[PDB]
Amino acid sequence: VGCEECPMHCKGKNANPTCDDGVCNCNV
Repeated sequence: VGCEECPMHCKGKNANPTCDDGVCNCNV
């Protein structure tokens, strides 16, 4: 719910945008 940090991390070769709600990660 208080998202922002979780998807940022991914940026390590490939991945990036939004958070996808509570849950979050890489995936594209």
